[PDB]
Amino acid sequence: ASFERKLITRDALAAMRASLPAPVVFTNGVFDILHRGHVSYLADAKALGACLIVGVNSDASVRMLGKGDDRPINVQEDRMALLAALECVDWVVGFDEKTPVSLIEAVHPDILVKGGDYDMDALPESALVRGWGGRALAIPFE
Amino acid sequence: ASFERKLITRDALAAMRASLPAPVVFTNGVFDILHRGHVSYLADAKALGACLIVGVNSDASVRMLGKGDDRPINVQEDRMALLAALECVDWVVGFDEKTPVSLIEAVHPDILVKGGDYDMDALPESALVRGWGGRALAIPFEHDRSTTALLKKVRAQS
Repeated sequence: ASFERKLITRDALAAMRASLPAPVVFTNGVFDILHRGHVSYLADAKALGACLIVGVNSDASVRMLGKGDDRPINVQEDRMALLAALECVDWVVGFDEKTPVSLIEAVHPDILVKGGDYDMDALPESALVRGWGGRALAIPFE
Repeated sequence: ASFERKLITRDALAAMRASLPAPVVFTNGVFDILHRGHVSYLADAKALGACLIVGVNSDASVRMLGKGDDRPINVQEDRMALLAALECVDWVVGFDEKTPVSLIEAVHPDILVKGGDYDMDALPESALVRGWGGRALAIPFEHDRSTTALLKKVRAQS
């Protein structure tokens, strides 16, 4: 239950933001079932910065998505708890919206990362983060 | 990549054993698909000691087992990598024998722990560990419902 110290609310993370070590790294995902690509990439993202925050889609927000699985088999608290058990993760935050844009606006990462092959230029959040001079990049699973 | 520092062979861990923080806690399992019960259990096992070592059954070892189905969804190195990524885990070793008895012989853990209500007196490794002044005990482990498990396996396959 000690890794649970990482589960935090958007408001609490927002208050704490100014005291986080730079550079702050952010990523988001469903993380329904953890596999080796997830953790390999979660570890590399941590290596890019001093602090790693993971945003986790709420059950619903997960339901507003056509590409990935429709109903995650694990409830948002369980998906978040697994992430928190990870050595490389510092903070795990849930968000309800369909996209992580307002969460990212609130968190204000210096570095935004995505796992997989994803055009970062096609992402709203890339523009958001680069908009204030941050970096956005994709890190491959394998 | 940093977390892979924890994946080690029996011989190297055995040679390193004397300098590990005591008490050394050992547990073993297949750990096919991690769930919250697993990580809750591993944290509790870690809290019993100063150092946690996880024995991971080899794919061949699983074949050899009558537990659940006859095979695993993830190969041994992926199952070991997942565990090594956990904050509470210090060392992950894979064994190929039917049971972890020999590995436990080589590792010499001070505390053997098992999740669930399991008669520890019926395990050879319990007597072995108690034989050199160590401890063996069961601590509650939360299993996921069979349905969720079957849904999980399917998902993995997909």
